[PDB]
Amino acid sequence: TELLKPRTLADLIRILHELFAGDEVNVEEVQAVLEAYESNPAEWALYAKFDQYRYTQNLVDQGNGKFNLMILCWGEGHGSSIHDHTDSHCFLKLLQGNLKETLFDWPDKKSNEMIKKSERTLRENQCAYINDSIGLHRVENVSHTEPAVSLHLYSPPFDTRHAFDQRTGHKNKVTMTFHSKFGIRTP
Repeated sequence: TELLKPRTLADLIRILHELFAGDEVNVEEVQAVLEAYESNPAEWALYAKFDQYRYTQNLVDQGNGKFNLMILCWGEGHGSSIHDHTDSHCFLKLLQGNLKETLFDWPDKKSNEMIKKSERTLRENQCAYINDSIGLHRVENVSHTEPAVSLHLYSPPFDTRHAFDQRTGHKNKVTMTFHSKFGIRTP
């Protein structure tokens, strides 16, 4: 349980494998180690594959089945749907740029607009945490000039989640589509 500063991305991944070797996770320790990793673009450029039209999800490591570790690349103006996290822990560390995270309450079975609970800006090298008991969220790169790159860890891994219509609260089941896996484009 001795958390050292990850010297590299490879080191971070090794430490994460040790942290998830049990059956339950220490959320605060995982968040601390992710925040302590100093983003170094040389180490993660292989995974930072952008698309012109929307954010991409690039698988880095499958954590021996305990977690999905992925890098998301947000072009200028790119944002996500309002999403849940399928009963998983979700960590979001900024590797480059800034992202706006907006929190929503779970909807009531009445078709109403979903009203924001709070919003915050995530800055380079910060690590944020969310799960379904905190609420739903949308993530957006509101910059006109700067792409954003984030490192996400989800445990347990999930292949599907829900997207929520902000105007009505109605939800749709959606499949996680990976732009690449282990540095290899996967159309």
